[PDB]
Order: sequence, then structure tokens, then C-alpha cells
Amino acid sequence: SQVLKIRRPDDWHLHLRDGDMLKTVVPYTSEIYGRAIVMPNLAPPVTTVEAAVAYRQRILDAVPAGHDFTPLMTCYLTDSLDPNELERGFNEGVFTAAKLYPANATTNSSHGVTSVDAIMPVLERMEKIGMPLLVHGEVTHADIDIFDREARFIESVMEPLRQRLTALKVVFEHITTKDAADYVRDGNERLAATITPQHLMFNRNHMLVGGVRPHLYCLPILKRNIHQQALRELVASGFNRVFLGTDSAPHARHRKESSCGCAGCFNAPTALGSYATVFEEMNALQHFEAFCSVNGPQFYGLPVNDTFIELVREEQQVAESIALTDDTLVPFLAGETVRWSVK
Amino acid sequence: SQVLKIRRPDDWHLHLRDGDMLKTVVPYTSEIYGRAIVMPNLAPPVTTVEAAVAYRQRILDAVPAGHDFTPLMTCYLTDSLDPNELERGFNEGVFTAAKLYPANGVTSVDAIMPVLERMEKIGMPLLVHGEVTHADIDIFDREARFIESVMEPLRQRLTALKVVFEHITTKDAADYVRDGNERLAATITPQHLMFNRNHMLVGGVRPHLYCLPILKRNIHQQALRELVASGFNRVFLGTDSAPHARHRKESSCGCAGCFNAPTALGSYATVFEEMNALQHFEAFCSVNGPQFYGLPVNDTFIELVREEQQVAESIALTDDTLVPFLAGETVRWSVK
Ligand SMILES: O=C(O)c1[nH]c(=O)[nH]c(=O)c1F
Ligand SMILES: O=C(O)c1[nH]c(=O)[nH]c(=O)c1F
Ligand SMILES: [Zn+2]
Ligand SMILES: [Zn+2]
Ligand SMILES: [Zn+2]
Ligand SMILES: [Zn+2]
Repeated sequence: SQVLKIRRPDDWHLHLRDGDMLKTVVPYTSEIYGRAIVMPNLAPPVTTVEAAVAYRQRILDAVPAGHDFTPLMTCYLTDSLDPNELERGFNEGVFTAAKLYPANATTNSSHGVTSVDAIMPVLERMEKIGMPLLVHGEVTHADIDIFDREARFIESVMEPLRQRLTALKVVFEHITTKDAADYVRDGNERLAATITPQHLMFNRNHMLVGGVRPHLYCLPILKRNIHQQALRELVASGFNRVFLGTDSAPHARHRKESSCGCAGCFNAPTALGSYATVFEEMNALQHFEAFCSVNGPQFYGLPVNDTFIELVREEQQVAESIALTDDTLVPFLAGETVRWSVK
Repeated sequence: SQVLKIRRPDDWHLHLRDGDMLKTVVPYTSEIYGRAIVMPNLAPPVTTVEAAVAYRQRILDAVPAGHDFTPLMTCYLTDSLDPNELERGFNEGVFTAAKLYPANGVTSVDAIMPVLERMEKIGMPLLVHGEVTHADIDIFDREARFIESVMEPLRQRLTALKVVFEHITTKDAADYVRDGNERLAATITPQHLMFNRNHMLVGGVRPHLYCLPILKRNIHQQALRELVASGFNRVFLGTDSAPHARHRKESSCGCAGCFNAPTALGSYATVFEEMNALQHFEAFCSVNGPQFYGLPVNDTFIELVREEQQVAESIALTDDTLVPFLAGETVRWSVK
């Protein structure tokens, strides 16, 4: 029975939520991954050092005893964010990075960004102190087709930004297009990307042919197969500025299977085995470890994990659901037989 | 205040289902439309006269008294279908037309050429769900692909066959139909005029906008609104009202279909008004279909009022509920 031993992985893009949801979902990450980039999109969002410190402790509280797990916190960038607050968080090791969600002129200054132009002072402080910027790379204008939102972000925001702040380290989060794949492949050392398991394994047909599958509904939206193939080719190439970020993004069942389903896959339980299945199919296991356990740390200037973990090619069924205090959570690939499992 | 009087419309593409669902949904149609093309995709499908005669009567039994509604029945085409069954059913006034569903239905045109040739000879119209189903084909391309691979070669082979290109959703189909001949027509649904794929997928995923063919880009939507507004007379009203129970829509795998019969006529009125084209509204609803099918126009009239009538959140069924297209929303035109 075939075995894959890799240095313990890290998840460079993760939603842990808060309260009870957090207590449930934390263990699925902390039993596997050494570290995770904990995204800041709470309600209200994490935009101060003091909120990040408190959030961190709630995370640490929910980590089962014996798990060696370190959450790496982020600041939600907003128009009202004081550059000195972000810097003090970076300097105090509270903020590992800052996350830029799509702009909107409508957004409250405490909850987001009106435009990149409006936050140049904060972005300049990041460039100055070498703080990485993590970007959800979409433009959200109402007259842009949802499948075009990422490509449009590249041309109208990403490139003008990187051409203006030339020392800024940037992670193009959860890329979903050949446009992003090529852009990142052809970039310099200050540009990297994360890729989710869903964007490697599936394309839009999987979400829409023979029924609408809201558990495959996430942002950025799954694209046509040519994009799925460009992404698979990119990781299979051994390109070293792409790395694991699950974008595990849990919602209660009733919020997913509604008249208006929330975006996000709860993939933490199944993501590692799923990536392993993809590298195998691409005949590229030689590059699997580096994607999970090496590329991320090198980009962020952090150590590589020095413990190991083993996957086995033993078929395991994925639970149909995962109980929460009040509803249930449907994992990514619920009820299916996954190929690789952690030993 | 504004009132728009039109000749009583018909629905040239309708799903009535069967059983308790049928009882709940027919009144939303029978109270407005003089006739409807009732599609045959029952489980099991309507593939014989006898099944259609019984189906027609199940439909008529659920039509409130005082509603004058006639259901026009269709045969479900199948690879093995006897042409004589199709034809006897035509000659007896049971089958008004035959519907072609590509398997995932019917396997290939070649398998049913004797049936198609029979239809052409006797002058029975063919209604097409025009999409290819191969797994390698992206869902948004399945309509355009069907045109080049199936539709166009079919209509060259059978020069005299009358074809309704059902529920067209693309510029490709809109141009193909606009440029076609007198033996080609199309229906268009309310949703494919009012919305594009952004409406189903932005800010959340909306199962109740999920239907087939799938909502496409805005450029396709705009092509459809322009086609109806031009006054082209081989496009007509076909709602594709396609009801599913709420939790068969709002599941981990939602069924395709918009239940739009309560609201479709008012929604069409809005599209035509928006397009500065109300003068073409009546023909779309009440004249183009009948002319294509060679049937008389209805001889009664109804009225639409530009008063904001709100759509119910849900409609009771024996178990679960039915969520109407535009539930809880405002419609701008309502039937007086
Ligand atoms: O946090 C989520 O719910 C979520 N889910 C997504 O699918 N994409 C996001 O960008 C996001 F913030
Ligand atoms: O019957 C249905 O549910 C149905 N729904 C659709 O959205 N398209 C169809 O072609 C169809 F046959
Ligand atoms: Zn994101
Ligand atoms: Zn995310
Ligand atoms: Zn159809
Ligand atoms: Zn239909």
C-alpha cells in the first residue's frame, strides 16, 4: 500500500471563523498543518493588533491538546486603517501579512477599501517594512461578468500596483485562471500564488451540469476547463512560487443549500489527500512536497517544518456531514471515496 | 395606471408535471393562457397516444371551471419510436408536435430519421431542446455547438421540416433564427430576457434562477431582448415554467427549472416596455405562435395593469412548498 512521506505541511490560506464554528473546524487543520494563514474576514473584521491578538488566543484555545499548530494572523485592509497600527502588528509578530479584498466605493471605511489608490499610504508602509500583501484578485463592478472578474483584476489593478510598488511582495490568492497562472509564472521573485484543491480538481461543469452544486460554489468562481488545466500544469511544472492554500471556508448547511447560497468549500478535512491525487494524475509527485511544505515558507521567509507526515493510498470514505452546535457542516467531497489519506 | 389590452396569450413551451404538483400548477396557466404546449418529459415519458390521452385528461380534470384552457400535447421522441404511433397520434389530434431531447432522450438524429422524415411529410412541427451533452463540452457552449453539429445539418437534410428552436439563450441562436427561413422559429422564456448568469451567481448562488439551458453572458441576454423587440415574427412566448419542490431546488444538487407561470406574462411586459417595444408585445404573446403552428389566434382579450403586484414568497404543496420565480419580489405589470 503506497506511501508518501512529506515534511509537515502548512495552509497558506484559511478561514477559521469564530465562536462555535471555530471550535469545530480548528482541529481539521491543526492535526495536519504546522501553520496556517488565518484570514481576517470576521464580522467585524480583524483590523487592529488587539483584535488579532484576541482572535489568535481563541484559535489557540480550540486547538486539541498535543497538536503543534501555530496560527499566523492577518490584517484586513480598510480605507480607515492606520499605517502605524499595521506596522506595529507586523513588528510585534502579530500580523504575518495583510489581505486586500476587492474594492467597492460603497464599502464602509471600517470594513474595506474604496480603491487601491485610496490606500497607498498603507501599501507603501508594507513595501517599506517587507510585509507581504495577499490579494483576493477580483474587480466587483456590476457590469463585469463573474467569470471575467479575475482577468480584469490582473490588468486594471494587479499590474498597475506592482508596477508602482516594485519592492512589494504579493501573493495572488486562490488563482483560478490561465490568465493568473501565466501572469504568476512570468512574474518575478516578489510574486507568488496559492491554489485550492477545488480549482485543481474541478471546473464549472462540475458545479452546473446535471444540477446546481452549491458546495462547489466558492469565490473566485470555478472557470472553464482550459483554466483548470492551466492550473494543474502550473503546479505539475514544479514552479516554486505556487503553494498550498486551501481557502477552507466553512458555512452551516442551511446557508449553503438556500435560495442564496454562501460561497466557500469546507475542504480542510480532505484538501491534502486531494492535492496528492492531483499531483499523481499529473505524474508530478516529485513536486508535491515543495508545494505543500517548502514554497510557502521560502516566499514568506519562514522555516520549513522539520517533522514529517505520511499519506497512504488507502481509499477512505469522506463523512456525509460534521456536527456543529446548531446545524451541520457538509465537508468538501462529502460521502465520496478519497484516494489518499493521512496515516 | 397604464393598462395594456392584448389578445389572450398562449404558452408554446410548458411543464405541467403530474399528480399533486399538476393540480397546484395548472391554474396559474389555465387562468391566463388559452392554450399551452405541454411537454412530455414525465417519469416515465409520454411516448404513446394512450399515455397522452390520459395525460391530457389528468390536465383537464385540474382546470378550474370557468377557465377556457386547451392543453396541446407532445410526443417524447425516442430512438426506437415507431413513426406510425407518432403519426396516428397526429392524425387523431392528440399530438400537436414532437419534442427532441438529446440523451442526457434521443441518441442521434440518424437513429430517428424515419420518424423525422415522417414528421416532415405530414407537416408535424419538431420542437428541439438544442444542446449537445458530451462531457467534454463546457455547459455554456452546448447551445452554440448544437447549432453547427445538429440543427443546421438536420435542416439541410429535411428542407421542409418545421422546427421550433425552444428556449433560446444565445446570440448564436438569436442570429441563426433571425436569419433562418419560414420553417424555423423559436421560443424565449422570461428569465433569459430579464437576467444573465451574473444574477444566478453574484452575491450568492441562486438555485431558483438555475435552469436549462443555462443563463449566459449579458451579450447573449442583450441579443435576445433585441430579437423580441425588433418585431421578428417567428419568436413567441414559451415560458418553460418548470416547477420543482423547494427542497429539490435548495439542496446539495438543485434541479434545473424556473417556476415562472405565475409571473411570466407581467415579466415579458416589463421587458418589452423597457425595450420601447410594447407594440410588438401582443404578437409575441398571442399571434406569432399560432401563425407558426397554423392555428387560429384566440378570440378573447385580457388586460395588464402597470400596478406593482408582489410575488408570493411560496406556494403550498401537499409536502414542502413551491417557490415562484421572483418570489417576494415586485413585478411591475399584473393581469387585471
Ligand atoms: O470567507 C468566505 O466565506 C469566502 N468564501 C469564498 O468562497 N471566497 C472568499 O473570498 C471568501 F472570503
Ligand atoms: O423539465 C425540467 O425540469 C427542465 N428544466 C429545465 O430547466 N430545462 C429543461 O430542458 C427541462 F426539461
Ligand atoms: Zn478570497
Ligand atoms: Zn479566502
Ligand atoms: Zn428544454
Ligand atoms: Zn422545457
